[PDB]
Amino acid sequence: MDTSFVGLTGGQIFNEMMSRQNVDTVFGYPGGAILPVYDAIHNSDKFNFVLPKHEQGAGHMAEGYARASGKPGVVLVTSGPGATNVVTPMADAFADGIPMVVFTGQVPTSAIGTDAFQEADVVGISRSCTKWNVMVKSVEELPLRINEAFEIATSGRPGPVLVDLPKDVTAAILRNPIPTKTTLPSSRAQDEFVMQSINKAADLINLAKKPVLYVGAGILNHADGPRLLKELSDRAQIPVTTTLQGLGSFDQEDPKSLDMLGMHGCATANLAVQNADLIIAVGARFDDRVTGNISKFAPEARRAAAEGRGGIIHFEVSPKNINKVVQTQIAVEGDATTNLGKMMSKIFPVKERSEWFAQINKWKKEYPYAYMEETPGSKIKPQTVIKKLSKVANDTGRHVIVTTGVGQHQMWAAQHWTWRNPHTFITSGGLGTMGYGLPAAIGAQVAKPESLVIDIDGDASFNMTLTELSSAVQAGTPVKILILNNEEQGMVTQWQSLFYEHRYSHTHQLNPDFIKLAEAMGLKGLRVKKQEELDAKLKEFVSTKGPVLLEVEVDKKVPVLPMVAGGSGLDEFINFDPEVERQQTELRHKRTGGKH
Amino acid sequence: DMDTSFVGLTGGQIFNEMMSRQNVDTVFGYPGGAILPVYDAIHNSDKFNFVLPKHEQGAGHMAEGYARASGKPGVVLVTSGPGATNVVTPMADAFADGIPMVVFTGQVPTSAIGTDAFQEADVVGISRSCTKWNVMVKSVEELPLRINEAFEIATSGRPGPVLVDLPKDVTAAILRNPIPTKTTLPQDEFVMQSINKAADLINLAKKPVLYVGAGILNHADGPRLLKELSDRAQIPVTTTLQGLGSFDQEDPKSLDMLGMHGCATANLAVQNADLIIAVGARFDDRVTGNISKFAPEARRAAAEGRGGIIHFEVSPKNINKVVQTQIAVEGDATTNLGKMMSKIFPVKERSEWFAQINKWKKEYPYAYMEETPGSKIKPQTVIKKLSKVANDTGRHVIVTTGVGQHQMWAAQHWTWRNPHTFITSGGLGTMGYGLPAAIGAQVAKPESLVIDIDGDASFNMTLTELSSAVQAGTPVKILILNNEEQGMVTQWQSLFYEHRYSHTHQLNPDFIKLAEAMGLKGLRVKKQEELDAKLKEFVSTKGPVLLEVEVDKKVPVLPMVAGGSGLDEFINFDPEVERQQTELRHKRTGGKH
Ligand SMILES: Cc1cc2nc3c(=O)[nH]c(=O)nc-3n(C[C@H](O)[C@H](O)[C@H](O)COP(=O)(O)OP(=O)(O)OC[C@H]3O[C@@H](n4cnc5c(N)ncnc54)[C@H](O)[C@@H]3O)c2cc1C
Ligand SMILES: Cc1cc2nc3c(=O)[nH]c(=O)nc-3n(C[C@H](O)[C@H](O)[C@H](O)COP(=O)(O)OP(=O)(O)OC[C@H]3O[C@@H](n4cnc5c(N)ncnc54)[C@H](O)[C@@H]3O)c2cc1C
Ligand SMILES: COC(=O)c1ccccc1S(=O)(=O)NC(=O)Nc1nc(C)cc(C)n1
Ligand SMILES: COC(=O)c1ccccc1S(=O)(=O)NC(=O)Nc1nc(C)cc(C)n1
Ligand SMILES: CCCOP(=O)(O)OP(=O)(O)O
Ligand SMILES: [K+]
Ligand SMILES: [K+]
Ligand SMILES: [Mg+2]
Ligand SMILES: [Mg+2]
Repeated sequence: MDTSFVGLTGGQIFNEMMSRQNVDTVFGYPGGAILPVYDAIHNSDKFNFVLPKHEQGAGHMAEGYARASGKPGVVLVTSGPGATNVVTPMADAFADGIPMVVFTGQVPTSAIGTDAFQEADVVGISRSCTKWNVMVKSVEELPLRINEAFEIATSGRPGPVLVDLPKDVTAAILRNPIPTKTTLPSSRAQDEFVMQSINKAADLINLAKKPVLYVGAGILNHADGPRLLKELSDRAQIPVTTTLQGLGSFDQEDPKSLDMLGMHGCATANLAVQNADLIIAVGARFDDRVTGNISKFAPEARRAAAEGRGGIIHFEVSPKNINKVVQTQIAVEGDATTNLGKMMSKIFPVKERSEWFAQINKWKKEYPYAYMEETPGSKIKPQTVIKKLSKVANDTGRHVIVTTGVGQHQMWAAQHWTWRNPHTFITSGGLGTMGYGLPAAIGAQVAKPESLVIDIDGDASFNMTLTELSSAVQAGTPVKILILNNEEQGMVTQWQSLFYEHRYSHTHQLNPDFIKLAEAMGLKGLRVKKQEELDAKLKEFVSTKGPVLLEVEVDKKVPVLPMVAGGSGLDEFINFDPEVERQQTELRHKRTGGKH
Repeated sequence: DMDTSFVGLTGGQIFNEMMSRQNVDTVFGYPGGAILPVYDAIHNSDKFNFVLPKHEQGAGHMAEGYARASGKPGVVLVTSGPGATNVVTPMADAFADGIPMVVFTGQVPTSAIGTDAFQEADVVGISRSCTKWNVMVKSVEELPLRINEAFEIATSGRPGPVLVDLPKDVTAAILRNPIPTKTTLPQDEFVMQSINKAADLINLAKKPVLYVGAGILNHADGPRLLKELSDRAQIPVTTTLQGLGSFDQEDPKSLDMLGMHGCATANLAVQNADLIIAVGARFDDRVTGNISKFAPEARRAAAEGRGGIIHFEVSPKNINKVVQTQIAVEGDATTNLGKMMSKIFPVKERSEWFAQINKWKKEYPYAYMEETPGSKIKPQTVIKKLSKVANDTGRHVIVTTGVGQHQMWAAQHWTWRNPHTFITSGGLGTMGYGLPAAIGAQVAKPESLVIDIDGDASFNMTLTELSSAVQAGTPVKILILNNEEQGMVTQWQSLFYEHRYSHTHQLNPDFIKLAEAMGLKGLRVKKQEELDAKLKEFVSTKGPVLLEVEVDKKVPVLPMVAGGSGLDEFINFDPEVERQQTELRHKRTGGKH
């Protein structure tokens, strides 16, 4: 038994457990139900507290913080609307496997189930969007629940967890000693089984003639992931493609880089995947934005599997994602990085793959990320902004972190930025939450105070959570907000152009003056609309001390390409064509009655 | 038998038709991938108007505002995933306050459900505890049916929110086969017995009190029949926060609002009443105070079989849920009041009762520290002044609010006289409700003067909707009582946590520059001398306008009943005590506050 907490309130015990869980930052917003805990963390030296203007912001900040630091993001909000306001961030963290512990205040246990003031069944509401949740029934179990929450959030596939805290529990004084284990954080047959699958994976890899590494976020859940990935890639001469969430795990400057695959992935990455005899999936879940039409996915690997000379190998940590989308030949369970390390010595060094590399190189010259570049008098092109910013940012020599909103700017940031470092791309992929950009950048900056943190946002996405601009000033986070303003919900207008004969239904919102907004919010505001001024503005943007927002007026109705949609296979993509763009433009003006 | 007027139409087009059949004139929403088939079908629709916010939460609260002001259900149309999760707060809010709302959420194709698909969420599971009912349309054939069930459920019994999940493949699907025409178109003695006994118990009451809530506002004749009964039987009327506007506060029988921050007279009358006639109210914990101390005299009158509590409630689940009642009249309150009217004996006077009540009103008025030469503007003063200035316009006035002290002061110091003119978040108490609700109300009543009395912290929650007001053409008047703090929380911290202000002070943006950046006029007032002129220019402005009034900080809302206190054990205002508290606050915060 442990009696060291006897005499303390639940709130004080909460405060105490934070330092035991190595928590240095908490994102939250005060409220009645959670007051006992706030009174306990008042002036606390155990951690920095970050206050947003809206709980959703606290949630996204916590995600960005977790994505940038590798530590779970901690949220502390009140009951009722406080808790319902964090459902989106939880669903978002759940989709992208982000470690987060959400503490929600709750009405007194005696008022639960009486439709009490600011009462919500948060445990019920968040059941499907948390790896686990619970309502603390007594102060005696507060330490146990906190410890279980942190452990569950950061293990297996990371994810969000919620802990409901009744006000009478946090205000209550602990009058009983409690088990020592509940107050302290944290099979040979199985090991042999994993080692057996590792040997099978090695044998299969040593047999491959056209292998491809399909890499995702999982490789970033271990400090040595990128390093071991590169070792394997070099040792067996295997080209590497990453998902949107795997960007930064592999140096794109390396000859063996295939760039991103998927719906809007590089044509070369998609073609390599469709023609590979062996796909080595590492920390990726084969989501529907990556596979294209599943029945058309990886035909050559499927053919090789039927002939027992290839197929798909999957390094997955969660049983839920093993053989959930496609049949795999070998599943290596557990942490990918760890398993890559164990397999390495069994992989035969390869001298070269001239044919495979030659084929891949022909595709690279044939299918670059082409787009309609600037022309005299034309508006600035969004893709051009990303390419230029990437260069300017990288040249500073500083550690760079990029967050984004959801939409075309997001895809263009993914395609045209040159990814080289682990944990430098923080974006909402699974749930695709517009508004993620700003708050995520604020959280990321708190995690890495010395990094140059850039939010490449869209105008519609930015509007969702622009109130957090004042939070950036109050928090002292010198974030660089970039708004690629096309005065439209681009992602949606693109789909409307393609599948709904150019009928833009409610996808054009009236924007506020972003520069005046920035100034009203307390930061520097910059705007650029002329090609000749882009370079200077990007320069000023990056070198400005303090938070700053830069709006770039960009061309409208520009589609993201290449694109694989509907029943198309990864190799049946739409490619950029200047002539077609011009024809589609004319067709658009007619159909919209000249409105767009 | 079978109907074919929809055959050949996509689910989206059917949705468009159903809005017309349901007499929907306004839809609030935000487009997204999964819901595109529907947005395509309503593209340039003349069946109704569309209002676009910057965030789905805005659409939700706008729809609530619309519903509260119009009496019609608020219709929401959003996409799957984040679109759906972003409307959970508004649904929980509507669920708490019984607001009719039909939320349509796009969903990924039925062939993608259960595969952790792009932007997929278990919306039906998430919103279960926040909706009276929800469902996922499995085929286009059942779309007309599900829509009709949704609107019916949302507008029946106690109004509330409902959600209809729409898979993209279902809304894109074309109706091939005809569907039942029925699915395409939109004891009794116990009640009468209760009405009779209720009438008798009332005719026997010596110190009756009408405890009125939002229920009376759910019927067009509610306020009228309430007045009739009040006059006929000469019964004093007190209303909850959600009942404000259902009774003319200019009438001598008005006891004003009761509860945690209700008028002392109202609370005293309730504690001394021998009979409490609860009409469309649910005895929430913000009204009853310490439950065991609630209505002590009514309980005694009940033990002596000469009084007690009569409850006109439409929801059986809310009867005898908080306190045991003697008589329960199930069904619509307004309807049952009309049936009981004749059985009520016309009382000519209640001298003794009204005498006691009148001396309480003279001894316990909404007192507060008024302005002094050189001091800051007082919050309560702004409300009283604006109340008159707004009234003198002669226009129909609708008031919305955020959550906190400004909300309570607005409730207390405004003179309520018209039904459906006070739109505030009470059950869930959602900060940020003010602006989007106002915008929604303005849409419901284009000719009305809509004023949002907000708090600085509350305003910050959803201020992005300012640009939405401009795009929607809603000339809302936004008033911000800026005390640069989370007033209601700092009050509790001052009272229960020895002035330890833990993270209750957020850094505010420049509200005037913000308003201008958003496309509307911005005004600011700091001096007492400019208040009157500013308030006049404020309500006189043609388009949407924002007015920030710098008010005094750390000002407590009184009277107050909290903790284990009874409605009669309230904390009354005292000028000397406020000065002593100010000195204590300074010494404890090192002069910071
Ligand atoms: C507009 C839009 C367009 C998009 N277009 C694309 C596109 O074209 N291409 C694309 O790639 N994505 C795209 N996405 C993102 C996409 O939805 C998915 O979020 C992303 O592809 C998922 O990548 P992931 O599988 O690598 O990561 P996750 O979804 O996080 O999945 C990681 C997988 O790794 C496993 N794993 C986790 N940790 C470990 C560990 N330690 N050891 C071993 N295994 C582990 C997990 O449990 C899981 O199965 C788009 C999103 C949006 C919003
Ligand atoms: C900061 C803050 C402070 C607050 N302070 C106070 C305070 O001091 N005093 C106070 O009064 N409130 C206060 N509240 C509001 C409070 O939480 C409750 O929302 C409000 O008191 C509920 O009033 P109501 O019962 O009238 O309406 P509802 O909560 O909507 O309940 C209505 C009841 O009427 C029934 N009914 C509905 N329609 C009909 C019909 N057609 N026929 C018959 N019955 C029907 C319902 O089903 C239900 O039981 C506060 C809220 C906040 C945010
Ligand atoms: C949050 O409500 C409950 O938890 C809650 C719910 C039902 C009963 C009792 C409580 S309570 O008595 O434990 N706490 C409060 O009532 N708190 C509170 N109330 C107001 C009006 C403003 C602020 C800041 N805090
Ligand atoms: C919303 O997703 C699904 O419903 C969804 C989910 C899984 C599979 C298929 C779909 S889909 O093929 O029926 N629709 C889309 O994929 N839509 C879409 N995708 C993007 C990237 C941007 C926009 C605007 N719409
Ligand atoms: C519970 C919220 C408080 O903050 P806000 O600034 O909105 O209002 P007030 O300060 O009037 O209580
Ligand atoms: K790239
Ligand atoms: K009043
Ligand atoms: Mg845009
Ligand atoms: Mg305030």
